[PDB]
Amino acid sequence: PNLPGLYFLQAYPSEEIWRLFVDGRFWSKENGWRGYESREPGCLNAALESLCSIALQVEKSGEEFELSVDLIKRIHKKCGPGELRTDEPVSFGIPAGRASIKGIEEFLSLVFLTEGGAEFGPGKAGPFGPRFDKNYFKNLNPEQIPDLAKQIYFDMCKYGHSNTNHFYLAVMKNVDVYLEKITQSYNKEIKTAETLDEKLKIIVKHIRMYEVLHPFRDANGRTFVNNLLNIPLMQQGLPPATFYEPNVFDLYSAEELVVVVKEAIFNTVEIIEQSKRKTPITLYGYHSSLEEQTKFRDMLDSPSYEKIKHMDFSDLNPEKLHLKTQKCLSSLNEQYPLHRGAIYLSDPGEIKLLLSNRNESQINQQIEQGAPPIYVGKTPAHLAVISGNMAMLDELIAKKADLSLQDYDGKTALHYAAECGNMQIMGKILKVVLSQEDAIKVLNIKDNHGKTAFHYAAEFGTPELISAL
Amino acid sequence: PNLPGLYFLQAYPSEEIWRLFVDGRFWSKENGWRGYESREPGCLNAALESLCSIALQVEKSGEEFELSVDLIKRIHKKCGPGELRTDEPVSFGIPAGRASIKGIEEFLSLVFLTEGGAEFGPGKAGPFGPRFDKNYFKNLNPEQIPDLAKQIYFDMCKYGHSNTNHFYLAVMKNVDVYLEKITQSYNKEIKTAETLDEKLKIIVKHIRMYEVLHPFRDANGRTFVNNLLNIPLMQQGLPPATFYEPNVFDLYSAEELVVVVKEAIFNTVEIIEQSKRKTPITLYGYHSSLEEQTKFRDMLDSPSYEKIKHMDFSDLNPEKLHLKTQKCLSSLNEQYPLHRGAIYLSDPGEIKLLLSNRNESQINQQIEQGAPPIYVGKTPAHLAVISGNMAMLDELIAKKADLSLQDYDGKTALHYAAECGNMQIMGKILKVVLSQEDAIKVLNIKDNHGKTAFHYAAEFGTPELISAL
Ligand SMILES: Nc1ccn([C@@H]2O[C@H](COP(=O)(O)O)[C@@H](O)[C@H]2O)c(=O)n1
Ligand SMILES: Nc1ccn([C@@H]2O[C@H](COP(=O)(O)O)[C@@H](O)[C@H]2O)c(=O)n1
Ligand SMILES: C[N+](C)(C)CCOP(=O)(O)O
Ligand SMILES: C[N+](C)(C)CCOP(=O)(O)O
Repeated sequence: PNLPGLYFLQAYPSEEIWRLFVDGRFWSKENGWRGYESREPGCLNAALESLCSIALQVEKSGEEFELSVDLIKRIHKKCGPGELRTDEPVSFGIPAGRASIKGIEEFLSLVFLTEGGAEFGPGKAGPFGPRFDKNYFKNLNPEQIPDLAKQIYFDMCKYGHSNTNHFYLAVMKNVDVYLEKITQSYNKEIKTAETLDEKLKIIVKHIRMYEVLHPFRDANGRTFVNNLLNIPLMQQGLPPATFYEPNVFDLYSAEELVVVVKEAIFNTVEIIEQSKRKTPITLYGYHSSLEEQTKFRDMLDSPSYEKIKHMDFSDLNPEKLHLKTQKCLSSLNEQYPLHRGAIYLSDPGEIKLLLSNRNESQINQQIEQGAPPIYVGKTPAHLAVISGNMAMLDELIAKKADLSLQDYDGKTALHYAAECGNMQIMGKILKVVLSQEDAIKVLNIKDNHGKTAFHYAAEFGTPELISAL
Repeated sequence: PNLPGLYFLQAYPSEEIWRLFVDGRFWSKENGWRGYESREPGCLNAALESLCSIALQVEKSGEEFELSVDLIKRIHKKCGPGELRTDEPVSFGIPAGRASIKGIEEFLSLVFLTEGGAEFGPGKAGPFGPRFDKNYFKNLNPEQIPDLAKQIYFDMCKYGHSNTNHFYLAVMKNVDVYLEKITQSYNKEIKTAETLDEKLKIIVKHIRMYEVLHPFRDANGRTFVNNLLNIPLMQQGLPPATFYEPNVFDLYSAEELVVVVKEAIFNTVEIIEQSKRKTPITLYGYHSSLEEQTKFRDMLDSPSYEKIKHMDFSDLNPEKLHLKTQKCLSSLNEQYPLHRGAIYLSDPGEIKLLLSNRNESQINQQIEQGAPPIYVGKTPAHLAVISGNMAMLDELIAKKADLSLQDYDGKTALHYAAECGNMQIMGKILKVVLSQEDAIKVLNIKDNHGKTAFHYAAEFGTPELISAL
């Protein structure tokens, strides 16, 4: 098999297939996939048809898989206008939450960004694109890049974790040349890499450079991360990626992106395992209603996906394929164990064992920049609340965790409980909060938007439409 | 047609048919019907098969409908053991919430309760039945009944609205005789009654006496109120009854029971109208999930119900049938308008018109004993919260309603928001509560169980099973 990982695409539950396109950050607030589909009707099926039809295209070819700009252009056309930008300006903002100091350093060092005329710096959105107060690619002394990357990062934080102050204007000179150059470097380097980790590092390093060069007018994310990225992953015999936040392939470093991709691959493994074990899938605090599933099942239309669901992987060992991805993802195990536990662990006994002998600093630990986005500035408590992890929240409350701690968005465990509409988790926190003398001060905590937990609670489930009801 | 009201049984939406058996008080907390079915598996279908098979039995008979003890016994057998109690003791407790001063007066005046040896009074549950501190049927001076009925009622309140202090031990002498006597009185009196209101008064008066004489060892409620009661209602060309609390046919008066039955008939009219208008049915704060409906549709098994759904009422005018029930229920219109509005009204404009020119005493009005059970001791605010009436709660908040007022169970609008798990209504109340100086005092309000709103919120959706999860 040219793409042995296609086995995991087949194992992926049909009724949850949208999860490899819809960012996990949206699930709880937008009825899983519904909000993503309403923004661009037809976009889920087109993205699924694009992935499956091109993966089937590579598999049905004797020759060994080689990345090409024709491959990329076909992927863009399918996600839809098939052609590259020439002179067209493309820009976007980047919040602190989608950045890292090591990531900023690397981005400033991309020679094609300096020669291509790309711009990056602090500023404001203007009538025809960003109005830069500064552009870091103007007179950039390469010696100053480590110190400037620290400054840019602290400046992005000053504005707010989820707020956009920094803008990026892509390259407008020789996009076709850079596209071909990135492709050549990939094909040369991938052949060099011997281990799976080396391969992953090469893949993420190239996907990042493809994203940063924003070659298309639209759909760069879906093209490169939700499609392209999954092909070399499957080539390696790995599952495709289910992301919480895929929009990190600009200001994150290649090293930190390996971790981001591994966590995304782990999500797919949890999705498959839960479905196989007849367990109700609960990842990122989202429980799909039967109405949501039936609406998706009736909406689903992808012939190339149907061919993969009935594909013959009899001449392939699923056990060796399973043991290989388990070994590859084992690097995830000893990093922010309380945080990962609050996301993945549901067994009361495993949770109790994990929280044993842990101190006040470990239970209240807020992860710093560089970790995959969901962790940054968050306590295990914030993470239990967003994941619906009642067993973890109970253990944390028993461990005397501080529930008034605000994350980098100014949000407490109470703001997320209100935002997710969880009455039970909200009740547990409020029972705790009111048993302490500063109860009223804690309830009145305003986040970065000057909003209280009860302001969000008051807006929970409020229609997105102009309706009297 | 012998039972023209059968037309309304046909109009009743199949997927909501359980609503004429499951008390509206359970809906929000027990996933509509699920909790009722789990207490006695098979009990919903048996009750539906009993109603439809006997109604079909009366319709398929030339002779005019006459109540008989054979009819009653057949109904009991079908709800299941078909036979009457002889010597067997049957007892139950009655809380203040299921009583009225006028109702207590009438009950003490039932001559068959004195001669039959029934007991009623304050007390405690004992190993073999109640342990009476007093029995009002011992040396009852009929002159003292109005003053004693007031005392009994105030004593039942002292214990708590939803708490049981008063016990009733049914008749153990000549049940067969009283059953026949109640039946004869009914058949004689119904022929006397000329108007629909007179007929209703006779029906409720007799159903009450049948309930109070508890002739069966089990299922007296279902037999007499969910089955028997619906036959003369349909005979009159009226819809069957959908109740919030049917367990009022012991200590409520015949006059107050006409109102209880009219409100129950109005519920059926709202159910039918909402289904006909493709409106999602929301009565008593319960919105059925598609899983709940499909589980009920697959569980539903009643051949006699199937015959009624395809029955031919072509030789009957549905318009005259509709205009007659509208006239009959119009008595409901000018009683506790803010309360009924909080239950039934969803249109922002109608609600705003209704709350115009209303004072502080009208907006904060708590209904007294005698009204149908859902109203007693409740403000329009408590009622909006239990009904999910967001448009009414907004109007009430704008009208400066007091949200800290506790009902006869010691519960505030906040306790019901927590109990119903409504994040949005909870948020609205908390935004209000925190903007006032005594915020903390309001949140810490304990009901009759010494429980806070957040104690209930912490227990919302907690499993009823021994499960680790
Ligand atoms: N319908 C869509 C399409 C894209 N997106 C957002 O855009 C990201 C990918 O960017 P592209 O538009 O470049 O494909 C997604 O991860 C998601 O955050 C969305 O939110 N709804
Ligand atoms: N399965 C059942 C059957 C009856 N009930 C309760 O009993 C009442 C009727 O009493 P019976 O058992 O006499 O029929 C119902 O209105 C309801 O409150 C219940 O809660 N669950
Ligand atoms: C959000 N993003 C910066 C990762 C991709 C946006 O791509 P595009 O839609 O501008 O082409
Ligand atoms: C609850 N109730 C008093 C109206 C009826 C109980 O009847 P039963 O179940 O004791 O026969």
